[PDB]
Amino acid sequence: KSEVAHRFKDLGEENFKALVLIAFAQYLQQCPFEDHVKLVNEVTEFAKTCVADESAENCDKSLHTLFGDKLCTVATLRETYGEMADCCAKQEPERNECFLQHKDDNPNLPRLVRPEVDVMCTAFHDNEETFLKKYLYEIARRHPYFYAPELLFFAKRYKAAFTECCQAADKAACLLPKLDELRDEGKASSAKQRLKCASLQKFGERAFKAWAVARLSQRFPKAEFAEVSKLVTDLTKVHTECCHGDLLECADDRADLAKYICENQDSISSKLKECCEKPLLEKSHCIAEVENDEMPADLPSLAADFVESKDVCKNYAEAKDVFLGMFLYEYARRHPDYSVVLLLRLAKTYETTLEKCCAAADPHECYAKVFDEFKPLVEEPQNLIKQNCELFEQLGEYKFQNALLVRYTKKVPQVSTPTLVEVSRNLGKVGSKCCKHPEAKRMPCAEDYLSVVLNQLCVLHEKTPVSDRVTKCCTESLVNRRPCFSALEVDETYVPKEFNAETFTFHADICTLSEKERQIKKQTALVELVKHKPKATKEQLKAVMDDFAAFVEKCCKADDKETCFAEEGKKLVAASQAALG
Ligand SMILES: CCCCCCCCCCCCCC(=O)O
Ligand SMILES: O=C(O)c1cc(I)cc(I)c1I
Ligand SMILES: O=C(O)c1cc(I)cc(I)c1I
Repeated sequence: KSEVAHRFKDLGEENFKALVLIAFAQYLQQCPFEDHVKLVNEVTEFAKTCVADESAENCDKSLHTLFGDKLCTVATLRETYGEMADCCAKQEPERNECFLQHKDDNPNLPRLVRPEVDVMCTAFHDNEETFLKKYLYEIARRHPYFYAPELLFFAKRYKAAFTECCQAADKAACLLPKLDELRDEGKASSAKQRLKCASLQKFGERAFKAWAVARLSQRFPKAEFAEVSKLVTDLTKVHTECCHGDLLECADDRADLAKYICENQDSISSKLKECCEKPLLEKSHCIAEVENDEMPADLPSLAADFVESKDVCKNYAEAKDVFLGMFLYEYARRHPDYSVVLLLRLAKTYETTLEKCCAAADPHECYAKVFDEFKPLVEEPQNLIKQNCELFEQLGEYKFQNALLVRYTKKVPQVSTPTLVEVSRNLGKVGSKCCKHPEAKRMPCAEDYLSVVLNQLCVLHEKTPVSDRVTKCCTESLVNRRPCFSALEVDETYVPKEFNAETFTFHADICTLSEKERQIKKQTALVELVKHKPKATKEQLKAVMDDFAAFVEKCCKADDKETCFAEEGKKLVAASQAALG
């Protein structure tokens, strides 16, 4: 009878308020914080009214209606947001749709700066609620497409870091490494979110469904293809709605399928226990990040149903996709250690083959070498992992990063130096975060990270194209979007830059800089050094890097910094210029 009272009761006053806040923030991104805190109170006083009497006036209205109604209460709506106020003249079906429309994705607001640990902790003390609500409001208005409940999930992890660290003697050493982790986790989570909706739009349902099938069947290797199909179907509807940006429609669609999975739990996965015992607002998130189930191990084989058994072209022509979907389902679940793309890379190969064999005299003997063709497709990413995780051990994260720097700068020297550095730094991290895992969980790991990075890297070329090559892979299918980069070859067309002493003039500042800064500084010159002399051997370059490692010491450990950087520096650039000939 009352949508509001209902949401209140199973959500709770605490979470209800937080969400209302995030909600209004994602829409009225220009209104001040103190302004929303009022709305949230206004709205919460209301809800409480319905919980007491479901019949109380307006409690019968739909949330989409009540919401829109309040939004149109903002007097400065016309002045502040303008065009968006026009929405208030249409009635509900259109109105809400009209709001989702004029919702700015990335509004021009000032970069949020992280205050001093001590000022943070102190602010967290006098008024911890308003402290978090304000930063919640700040993050919200900056990412209006971000799933509220998930945003609320990060919020609490932040309060646990402030609760724990602001009590320690060494606050900074406690707080800082967590704030860095959370930041990088929310960034990753946001990018994937914006990444999923992009794929759904560029390649469409089929590709998305294929993807989902392989991933779903990897997690639930015991569920039957029928169930997987069901879920993959419901799933895609969810992401279509959530992408569209309607909070309520997306919140319910996710709640439903979460209930369906938990009720039919025993028919899906054994590792869904906990997730199903959690509250409404967390079940979904829980399930989505759930672990793989153990595989039947009583499994037959694939060459039996997909390479041998005549009547494959019969079963294939009857329902081309379901058949292929079965292949995936079948192959995926037997390989939780492959990357989803890898699997889609195989399914496609199979599709391609079936299409060039079911149209020949004796098909049975045309596609009997297929599996043999999966071999190279599998080993490429497998070799890449070992190779790169081996090197990451031979050198630290930092020393490893420099290897990539030199490696990629050579591929696309055209790319901006500050870009090559950042990109090269993130790749190193992916390497450290994943190489820690055993062979089994490696490939899936790399895929998770490499996916966002590669996209983030592509979105830039999107605004400032530089290389036709980087542009060729960025546009290609998500399934070829990675092996393409791995295929780039050192650019021989590139014409070396000209010397600029300034770029190789290091004044005694570096001596007093944080590791983050000392590196970025050194690394930036490294890229510049390769852009200048791109034909330097891994040998020639190692040398210059050595004569520079010592140099830094000899001048930031000597009684006359500044003189050492100018006198000794002239010797490096000179000697170096000559070494690299
Ligand atoms: C034209 C030659 C000028 C020499 C410029 C040297 C730039 C090398 C920076 C590389 C620093 C490597 C990092 C490190 O050693 O810790
Ligand atoms: O700017 C971002 O990329 C971003 C996104 C989310 I969602 C959470 C957090 I913290 C951040 I720093
Ligand atoms: O997209 C997901 O990560 C996902 C997966 C399953 I399985 C169930 C639900 I609800 C979700 I939101």
